[PDB]
Amino acid sequence: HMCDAFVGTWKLVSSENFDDYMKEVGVGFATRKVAGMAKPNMIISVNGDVITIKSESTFKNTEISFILGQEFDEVTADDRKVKSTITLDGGVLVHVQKWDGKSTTIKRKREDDKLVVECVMKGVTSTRVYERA
Ligand SMILES: COCC1(c2nc(C3CCCC3)c(C)c(-c3ccc(F)cc3)c2-c2nnn[nH]2)CCCC1
Repeated sequence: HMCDAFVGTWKLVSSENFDDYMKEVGVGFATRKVAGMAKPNMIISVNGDVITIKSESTFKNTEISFILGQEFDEVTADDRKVKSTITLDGGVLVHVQKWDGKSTTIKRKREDDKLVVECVMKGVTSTRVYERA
């Protein structure tokens, strides 16, 4: 499956504008500072129709499992309770989180040997780049 290109363990190597994205989302100062220091791993695997994405870090270990197009409840690493839907659109995993009349989108793209992750909240974008670990 086309989704195979995502499978593996990916380690954060660069981040841009993540603090301002986090402010836009509404993340509090202490969480911004501690989460911003971390170099998480993103562990993606597929079993049948179920995709699992784990985030492992000094800050928080999180895991989501989902089927594309099927909404699920997610507690985020900043402790928001959101409703999420993940789809594949033109080779990009598109993750929408909805809560309190707000929305943020996280797009995961394979580019070269990297996983490029674009996070958008209103007018504010952050890009985070992960490489195989
Ligand atoms: C909207 O979600 C964006 C992402 C994410 N969001 C957040 C919140 C702050 C903004 C709202 C959620 C946090 C704290 C982390 C995180 C987790 C552990 C950490 F140790 C550091 C940051 C991660 C993250 N997870 N994995 N890599 N970054 C970035 C790309 C992927 C998921």
